[PDB]
Amino acid sequence: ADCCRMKECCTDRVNECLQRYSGREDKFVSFCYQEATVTCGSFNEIVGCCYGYQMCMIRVVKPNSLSGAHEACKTVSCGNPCA
Amino acid sequence: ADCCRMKECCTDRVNECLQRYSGREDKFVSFCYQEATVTCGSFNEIVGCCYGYQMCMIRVVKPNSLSGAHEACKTVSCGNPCA
Ligand SMILES: [Zn+2]
Ligand SMILES: [Zn+2]
Repeated sequence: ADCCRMKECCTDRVNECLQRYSGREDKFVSFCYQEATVTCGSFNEIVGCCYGYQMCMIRVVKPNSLSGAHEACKTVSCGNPCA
Repeated sequence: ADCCRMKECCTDRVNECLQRYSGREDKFVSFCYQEATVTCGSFNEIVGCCYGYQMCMIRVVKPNSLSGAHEACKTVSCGNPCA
């Protein structure tokens, strides 16, 4: 229904999901992103609920460093939601 | 300093603190709120960084129910920051 609510939900669910993987969070970024786009919905299933956020998190997230990644990536641009 | 940025930092940090307490998160809500106001600061040490949120989380946080509590409580009214 709304791309902006979708973003908010996407970043928050990814972060909450990644806190179940402590020590291993870098391995589960994509797992958590997939779960988040199912939960929050998306306008393109492949793109997901915020693509830019997934890329930022893949680049920044390192083991036992999750919070820093949340603060670094949460305001990043999502990019084209459609393609 | 910005009360609104304070609130955002507060609810996020409380949420992140409580995730170290899986299964027992209800015992640590006030603990985590205090940790959060240390990180995020406050305008009244006794009130903390978002009073309304602390009340909501104390009420709604149950073991293994944290995500449900965050989603419902994060945008809640903080009340008077001064007293
Ligand atoms: Zn955070
Ligand atoms: Zn949440």
